[PDB]
Amino acid sequence: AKMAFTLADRVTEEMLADKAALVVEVVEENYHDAPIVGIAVVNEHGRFFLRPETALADPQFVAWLGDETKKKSMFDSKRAAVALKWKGIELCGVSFDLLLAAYLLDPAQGVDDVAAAAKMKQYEAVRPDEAVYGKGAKRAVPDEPVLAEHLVRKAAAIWELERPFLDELRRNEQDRLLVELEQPLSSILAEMEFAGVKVDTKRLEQMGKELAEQLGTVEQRIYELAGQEFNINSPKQLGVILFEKLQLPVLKKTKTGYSTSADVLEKLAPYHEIVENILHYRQLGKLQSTYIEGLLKVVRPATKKVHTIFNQALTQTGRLSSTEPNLQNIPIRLEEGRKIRQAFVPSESDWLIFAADYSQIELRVLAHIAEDDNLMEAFRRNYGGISDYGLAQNLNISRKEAAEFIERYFESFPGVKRYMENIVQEAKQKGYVTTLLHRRRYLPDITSRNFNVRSFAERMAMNTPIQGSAADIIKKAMIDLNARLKEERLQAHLLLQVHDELILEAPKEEMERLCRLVPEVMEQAVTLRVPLKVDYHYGSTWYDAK
DNA sequence: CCTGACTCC
DNA sequence: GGAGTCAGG
Repeated sequence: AKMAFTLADRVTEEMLADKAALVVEVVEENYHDAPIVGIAVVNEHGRFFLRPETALADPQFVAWLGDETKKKSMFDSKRAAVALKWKGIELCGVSFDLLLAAYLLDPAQGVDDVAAAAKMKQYEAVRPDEAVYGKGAKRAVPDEPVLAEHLVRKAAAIWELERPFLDELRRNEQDRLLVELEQPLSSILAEMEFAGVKVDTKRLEQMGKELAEQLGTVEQRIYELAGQEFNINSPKQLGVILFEKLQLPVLKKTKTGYSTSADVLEKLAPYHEIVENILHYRQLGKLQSTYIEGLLKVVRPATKKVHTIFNQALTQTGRLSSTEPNLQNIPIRLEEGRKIRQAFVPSESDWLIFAADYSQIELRVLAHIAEDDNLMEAFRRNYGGISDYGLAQNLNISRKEAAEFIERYFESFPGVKRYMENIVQEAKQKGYVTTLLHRRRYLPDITSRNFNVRSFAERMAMNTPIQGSAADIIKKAMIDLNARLKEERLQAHLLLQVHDELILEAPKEEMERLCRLVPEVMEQAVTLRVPLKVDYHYGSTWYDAK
């Protein structure tokens, strides 16, 4: 463990080379408006650590950061890019992201620091972040020399690992997936996250006031029906009320006790009316805790904006996730919760929200992959590896009739049946399944002798190519869309992606254009054997974009 | 801290 | 099938 570097006091010309590994260290998990604690640069000329107060106020270093012809290899470049946006600095020229490279090679490793990526190539001259910063309340930036060494070691690791990772991606036919899709998408997501979405806090607070009143009412009604006060938000206490006091049938247990899941409670409605009230209560309580209170807590008060983080290197299928706040699970199915969307508004006066969604993209993808004539034919003119049991439990119908449904289904769509058979056999033979744009998921459990383990892996084999291909497509569509927006000099920009949906805001005068541009681009992102279809709506709030 | 509840795709 | 957050414990 011997590695020389310069702890620099000022920026020098040799630090500004046209190819470098760059570390812009942000220690907080949520990098919005978070401190940059240190910088490291490794390039042909040497290894350098820079204090951010120095480097970020240096016009030549800022210039270098923003120069796209000066190429940087990084790890989680979006964290750096956004943290620098909050410092009013533009980051360009990112040509390699070790995080996204590691993610494509194997999503299951859950790589989230340089040390874990390095482990994939047996590179061990770098420590884990957790080792250096510590955890929980003990989390702290160490003394400068210890910090400096770590940052330089991380940059040095990125320097040496770039070619080995690129080499393996290319052997996997995933190099273009990294360079032409994930990496450009990363810059787009950074834009969306920094832009944020404006919230109508006056409206959200008034909703919370009315909701608190309504919860109280429902709560007292439940106690009345139960004959006793108890904590409705405790499945344990609730279980005692339902299955001991009221002596309702026990339909399901889990490892900790009686199940009070929504499915179960719905099936108990013919026994006691309290179960319908309880389901209602738990819905309203989630609205209050999460979409009123939890959302207000993360609103930046001066701008009334919320800034999510789209985790690009987390899910096993290639989807994004959204955290702090999650803006990909805002209520829509019940009118009571859907009204939450009235609180999401345009960031400027006389702008509107525009929302466009793919219709049944996973079913069109299945049609394409399976080349099922009947299914493809229908699309030119169901989501349930569900079993007869799950289907019956889902539809609250006869398990015998459920079995007949699934049977009839594969009779009618023999291409889909063939596909399900073939993809499982392929997974067993190769050890992984792949998506349309060459995303991979490894399934080492697929030949387990244990029924449950094997079966879960077989269902992943069936679903991942479908769900992950749909992810591939919308990602490409975002890249295509952004470009067309910039070409036409539109002010419209993306705010959110919700898996098979894109949400934008824009001057009212641009709706007409977007109504043609967004759907076309999204539909023409890839050519399948069936058409892609997109629906679109716009309005004064997200609610009204329906 | 995990579990089980609600939320979305 | 894929996700995140919350209260309770």
